[PDB]
Amino acid sequence: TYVSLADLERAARDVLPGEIFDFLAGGSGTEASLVANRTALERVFVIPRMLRDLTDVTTEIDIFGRRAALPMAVAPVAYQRLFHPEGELAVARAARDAGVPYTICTLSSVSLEEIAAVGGRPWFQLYWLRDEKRSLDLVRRAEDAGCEAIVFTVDVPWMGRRLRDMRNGFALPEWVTAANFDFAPATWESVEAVRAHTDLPVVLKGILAVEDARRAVDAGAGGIVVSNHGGRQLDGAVPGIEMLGEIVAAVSGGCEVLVDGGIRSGGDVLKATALGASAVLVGRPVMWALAAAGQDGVRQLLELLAEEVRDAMGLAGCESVGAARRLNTKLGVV
Amino acid sequence: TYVSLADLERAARDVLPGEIFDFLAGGSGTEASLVANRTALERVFVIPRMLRDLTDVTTEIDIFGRRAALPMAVAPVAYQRLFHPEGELAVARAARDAGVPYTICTLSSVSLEEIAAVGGRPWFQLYWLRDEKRSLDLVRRAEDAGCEAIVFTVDVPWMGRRLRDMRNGFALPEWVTAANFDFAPATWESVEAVRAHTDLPVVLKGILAVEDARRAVDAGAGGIVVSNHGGRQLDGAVPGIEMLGEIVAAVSGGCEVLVDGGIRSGGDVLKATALGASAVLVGRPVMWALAAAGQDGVRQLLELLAEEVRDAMGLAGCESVGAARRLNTKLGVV
Amino acid sequence: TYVSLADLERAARDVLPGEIFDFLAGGSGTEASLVANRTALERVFVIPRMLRDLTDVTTEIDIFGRRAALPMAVAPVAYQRLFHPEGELAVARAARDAGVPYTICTLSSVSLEEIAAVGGRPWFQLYWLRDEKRSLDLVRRAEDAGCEAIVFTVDVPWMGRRLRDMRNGFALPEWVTAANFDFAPATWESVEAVRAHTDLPVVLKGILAVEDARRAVDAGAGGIVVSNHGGRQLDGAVPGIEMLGEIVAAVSGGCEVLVDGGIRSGGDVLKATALGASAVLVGRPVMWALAAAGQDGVRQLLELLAEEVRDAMGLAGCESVGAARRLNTKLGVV
Amino acid sequence: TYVSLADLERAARDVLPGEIFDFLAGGSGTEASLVANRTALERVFVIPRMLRDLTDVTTEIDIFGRRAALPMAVAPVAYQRLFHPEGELAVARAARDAGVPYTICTLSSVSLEEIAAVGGRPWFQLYWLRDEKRSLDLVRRAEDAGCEAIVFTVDVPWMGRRLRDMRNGFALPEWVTAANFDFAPATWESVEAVRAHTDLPVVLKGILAVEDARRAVDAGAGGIVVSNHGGRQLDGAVPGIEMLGEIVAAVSGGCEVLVDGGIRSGGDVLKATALGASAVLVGRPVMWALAAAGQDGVRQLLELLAEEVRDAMGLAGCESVGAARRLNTKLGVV
Ligand SMILES: Cc1cc2nc3c(=O)[nH]c(=O)nc-3n(C[C@H](O)[C@H](O)[C@H](O)COP(=O)(O)O)c2cc1C
Ligand SMILES: Cc1cc2nc3c(=O)[nH]c(=O)nc-3n(C[C@H](O)[C@H](O)[C@H](O)COP(=O)(O)O)c2cc1C
Ligand SMILES: Cc1cc2nc3c(=O)[nH]c(=O)nc-3n(C[C@H](O)[C@H](O)[C@H](O)COP(=O)(O)O)c2cc1C
Ligand SMILES: Cc1cc2nc3c(=O)[nH]c(=O)nc-3n(C[C@H](O)[C@H](O)[C@H](O)COP(=O)(O)O)c2cc1C
Ligand SMILES: O=C(O)[C@@H](O)c1ccccc1
Ligand SMILES: O=C(O)[C@@H](O)c1ccccc1
Ligand SMILES: O=C(O)[C@@H](O)c1ccccc1
Ligand SMILES: O=C(O)[C@@H](O)c1ccccc1
Ligand SMILES: O=C(O)[C@@H](O)c1ccccc1
Ligand SMILES: O=C(O)[C@@H](O)c1ccccc1
Ligand SMILES: O=C(O)[C@@H](O)c1ccccc1
Ligand SMILES: O=C(O)[C@@H](O)c1ccccc1
Repeated sequence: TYVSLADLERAARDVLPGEIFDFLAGGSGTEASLVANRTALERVFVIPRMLRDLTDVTTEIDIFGRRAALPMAVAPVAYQRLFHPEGELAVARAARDAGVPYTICTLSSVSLEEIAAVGGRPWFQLYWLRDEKRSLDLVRRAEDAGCEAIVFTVDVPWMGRRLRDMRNGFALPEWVTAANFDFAPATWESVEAVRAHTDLPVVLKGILAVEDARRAVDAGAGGIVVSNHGGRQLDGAVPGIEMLGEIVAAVSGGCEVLVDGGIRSGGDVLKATALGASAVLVGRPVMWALAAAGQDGVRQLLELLAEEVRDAMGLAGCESVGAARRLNTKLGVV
Repeated sequence: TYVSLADLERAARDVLPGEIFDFLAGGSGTEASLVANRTALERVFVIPRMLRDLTDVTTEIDIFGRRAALPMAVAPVAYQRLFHPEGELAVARAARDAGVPYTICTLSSVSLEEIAAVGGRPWFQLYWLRDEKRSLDLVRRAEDAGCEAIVFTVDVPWMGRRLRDMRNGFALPEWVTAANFDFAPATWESVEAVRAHTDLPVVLKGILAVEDARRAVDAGAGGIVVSNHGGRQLDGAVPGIEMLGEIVAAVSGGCEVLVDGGIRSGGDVLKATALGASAVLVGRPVMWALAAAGQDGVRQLLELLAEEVRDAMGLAGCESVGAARRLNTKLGVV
Repeated sequence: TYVSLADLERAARDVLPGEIFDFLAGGSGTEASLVANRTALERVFVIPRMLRDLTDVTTEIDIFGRRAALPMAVAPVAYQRLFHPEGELAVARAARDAGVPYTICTLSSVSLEEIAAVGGRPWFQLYWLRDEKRSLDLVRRAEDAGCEAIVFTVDVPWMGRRLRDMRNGFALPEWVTAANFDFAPATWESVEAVRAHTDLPVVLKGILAVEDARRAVDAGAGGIVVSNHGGRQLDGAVPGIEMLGEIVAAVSGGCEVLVDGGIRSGGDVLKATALGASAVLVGRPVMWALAAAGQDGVRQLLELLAEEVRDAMGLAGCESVGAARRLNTKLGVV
Repeated sequence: TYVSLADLERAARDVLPGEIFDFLAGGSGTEASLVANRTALERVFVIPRMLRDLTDVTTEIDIFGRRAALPMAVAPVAYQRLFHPEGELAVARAARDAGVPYTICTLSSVSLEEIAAVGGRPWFQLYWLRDEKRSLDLVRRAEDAGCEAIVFTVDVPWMGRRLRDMRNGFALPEWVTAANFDFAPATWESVEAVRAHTDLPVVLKGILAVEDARRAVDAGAGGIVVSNHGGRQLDGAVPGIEMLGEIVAAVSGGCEVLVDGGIRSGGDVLKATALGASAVLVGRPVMWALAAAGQDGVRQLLELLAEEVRDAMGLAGCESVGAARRLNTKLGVV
């Protein structure tokens, strides 16, 4: 019995070792961006529509050539065995069963081929490596294994300053490894090398500047994720949700525009959609569910989110995600 | 001795069982909209006028063909026997004696005919039923019983997610029933079916989008209530008070424009009026009064509100509600 | 040793009976306007000027034909014997010695003639009485006694709802009386009756609407006080400080424009001046000083305020009050 | 092991006597400006750029004819022997070793010649003295000793009202003296006297009004520091960070534009740069480090700041400080 995503955070805090909970929860620096991701969503209010036909409400979208059950995917989160022994396999199985895309990480603690074998038409998140040819090898592995999109993370020339991790002296346990292995700053040249190497849609994750969104389209990206990396990279980076509307207007249908950071309910999904998002990513809550109850926990989380999305959409007069994108919003004060 | 509406909430909390107080107080989801209803009112400041003739201050209005003693009606609140054994009869009697319209609910715990027999020229709130012909039967019953307006609630295709009720496992006590009985999403077609079935003014309750207000006028509505259902429906819905001015301008006298959500004083009534409302509805405070002291409690609440409205109007230089509608406002910070 | 006005509030709270402290401190309703008076000042920041000649900084102004030592007068506060046995005489003596105008109240607890005999070129605050001819008698008494301005309070058609006083059951002690005696709502006609009866400047206290300020000038007022009566009248009335700039622009030198509400330091005086005020009134702090230490307390308060005003002006590059009125401001967040 | 500047404040509070910590931490009046310096920075969010070449990130700038390792100098802070026995020598040595300019104060507790002999191409802060000829003597001493800029503080016609110091009865210990000695308000004439006396760039510290910035350029200043003196002068003065963008636009490259007040991280440096600053000054944190651990403490602070600046710049896609100045920002809510 979980009735909100916050029930799951409480459950995860109970079971996880403190330093692992901190690795999960924390952000960089003073955690200004981490907090602002929540602030920004809480300031948005939706102007719902009434009296529309709701006889066949559907939360489905088409994205990167696949139907998804919700306008949502599981965000790339490294090292999922930190949270539960089944790690990425548990999460991927639940995502598959829920009809939600799952993003396999470069720093997965189970190999990408094993996770892809779970099924459910998975995405692959890329960190740019030592070498162009090595980078392109992970991309080719992902494609050969049936991944359907390459989510190239562009906001990590290096890892942010995670003061909780520094203070805890946090290190990976011996029993958690980067299973895809036996990194350098990405540039626009790296993006082109990836685009030239694969037929899969390339999705640039970590875009916040409007001109970078425009350039992403010009560069041949199939999508972007408007994101400050959950407040874990530049401390003081604007929340993605605050740039989303401007970015959606600037790209003017040229690529899919996803957003992440602080999505904690179906109502938040509705807000993101109303601001123009094609879909959202959800990170920490999926890990809370994994920590609390493994695969079944993630299943329950996704069922709860699905119900909340359906509920919010219908209450707002939206029989489809497209209708939700046409909702207006108004900023309030919290 | 109650000197503010907050005195009544304190009294009601003392006497009501926790789960019933929660059914009354709560909202949907995170209660963002519930809180925002209060935030929005607290941000509004009035610019009073001075030195005007106040030799005959009157708080009366004409609405739907009846004089009312205040620019206020009792909001539809389901299942009033939850709060006091006399339930709707106690509230309706006090409203009648105060010259305030009372809204009889589809989900009243005393039959609509019994409540109408109390007198006081009552309104009837409609939820759209299984069937057009059944829906229209409640409407015809209401009209035959002397109800003077049909308040069609348009923001409940289904009930919101009330997490307090879920956590409490709340259910109606055996001794409380829907006394009008021995529901489907409404659409604009439903509104037309109702309008075609009755000579009474049809008032659409739960409008927040400006274009829905315009469409309400085009559809032949006699009024609208600009409302987020007390924060009980879409969590994240904008407060009605924040949409009110824009809606008043858009309908440009084409129907009565009421507002509700968070009205807790005569000063709040003045604010609503200054933002352009024809009248307000008041929900929870009426139930606090009912719980605290039955009919006499509701009488005392309405007397207090009447005094506060008169006081606020005169201090603001308004001898009539029309003058109060011409007051200007200015947003502050709280 | 008082180094801020807040030192005096602490001292007054220690010595005064609770219900008298509440009569002094309180506002109407929820005290929204009382709090907002402070909020509004705290949001204002000054843009100081540097490198200007400060060899003869003067805080003096000319107002209503008299030099004053500061851009400040003691606000009308009824019944000063509530706070100290010497009441109005103690305050008036200290104001005289400091070169600050003192406003004698219609509801003074010492007769206006006695207070005027203290000297210091006093003002007289008028509440409109039962009768035009009686009202005009107080005005004539004030003028005969040497009062130099009539401060006609225009925001009290009746007293606001003071919930602290209601809850305390507050009443005047037997030993405090309205010493000018052995009231009706004012209108613009009342203002004209007063203007026709006296050669003294008539100052309308309690103006908040821009058009009322304009009408005050048209009506022959020599000044206005932009004021919400210290949050004691309409609860939800905008702070005077928020209307001041707009009012100053609208009257365009046609009368003196004073402001009051929440002035608690020389820096606040500077802010008021920079927003365009001719001068401020100070109410509660003067009573704190009276309660704490009688005449000497008020002297110390006025010395402290004088020092703070001089300090703030010079730090802001202003050798005169006129220069301070030409300072720019910028709203911040607190 | 310090991982943030806040670690150093905690360490300094532990070791310093309360009244000395208060002399350091405090501001004038109600400390409104002190707090606002932090508020203003916390409201700014950066819009980072992605995918840019970061193969040679450099935090260096050229200013007043010298390379500096960071866009930062140590602010003038009087009487550094209050914080550690080595006082200014410890701080100057660490600044030299870090490649950061150090501002020698008129009220240094070690003579300016001794501090200059440490090396590191130092600046000299001037307070205007009794006499033009005396003022010019300090300037000539500074120049003869190898100081490279004259930082003329223009916001201290006299010292602000420091209520912590008043309440503590704070006075310099016998063992701390103004070592440059065995003051009057500055004006634009004083600035010209200094400019005519030295070939060194004259930098006016404490400018907040846009027209004063313009006049500084017209007066021949080589730079300005946009500053409210750390909230220690006019209480209610706008934060420098809030005026910075407007000032940068108005001077349009005519002089260097520095800012100070509340810089507490490399991210704050990035924000200042993105708002257009040439460089920042840092005051209190340098003293925290000095108090906590002397020269080595200051070294550690500067190393930490250097790392944070590099980190923030790279995460924001900036290979140089010039690129950081071209970043856009967006205000949020905290
Ligand atoms: C513990 C953790 C690890 C993460 N690892 C990665 C990663 O390897 N690659 C990546 O692109 N993003 C990574 N992210 C960022 C997420 O993809 C996502 O941007 C962020 O979690 C969204 O915010 P939310 O957690 O508030 O939902 C990680 C986030 C967390 C919390
Ligand atoms: C316990 C409760 C039951 C309600 N039942 C109904 C209902 O049956 N029909 C309806 O249109 N609104 C219903 N409402 C909403 C109210 O009519 C009204 O919109 C809301 O109470 C106004 O906000 P307030 O309670 O802040 O005054 C209910 C509200 C509450 C608190
Ligand atoms: C205890 C008390 C009594 C007052 N009596 C009067 C009055 O008789 N006439 C009047 O015009 N204003 C009266 N005022 C209002 C003050 O003149 C003034 O508007 C208010 O005190 C200014 O705000 P401040 O107290 O924040 O300085 C009174 C205020 C207080 C606190
Ligand atoms: C204890 C202390 C002493 C100071 N002494 C001087 C001074 O002698 N001259 C001067 O121009 N500024 C002086 N300042 C102001 C600083 O140069 C600088 O403007 C301020 O410290 C910047 O804010 P920060 O402390 O928040 O970094 C002093 C500041 C402090 C805290
Ligand atoms: O945010 C995170 O922790 C991941 O994105 C991450 C980034 C770099 C190295 C390891 C893990
Ligand atoms: O300023 C705006 O309106 C947007 O940038 C915005 C701000 C906060 C939340 C969502 C969107
Ligand atoms: O808000 C409420 O509780 C009522 O509007 C309500 C709505 C639907 C079913 C029962 C009661
Ligand atoms: O933005 C506005 O001014 C209005 O939408 C509004 C906002 C808050 C309260 C009342 C009205
Ligand atoms: O604010 C106050 O208390 C006075 O203005 C006042 C007004 C009316 C009657 C008595 C006293
Ligand atoms: O909105 C504005 O700028 C003014 O009304 C104002 C608001 C708050 C304080 C002073 C002045
Ligand atoms: O802010 C401070 O304390 C210094 O700027 C200062 C100013 C004037 C005298 C002594 C010290
Ligand atoms: O109003 C603005 O945008 C600027 O004055 C400003 C305000 C707050 C922080 C930095 C900059």
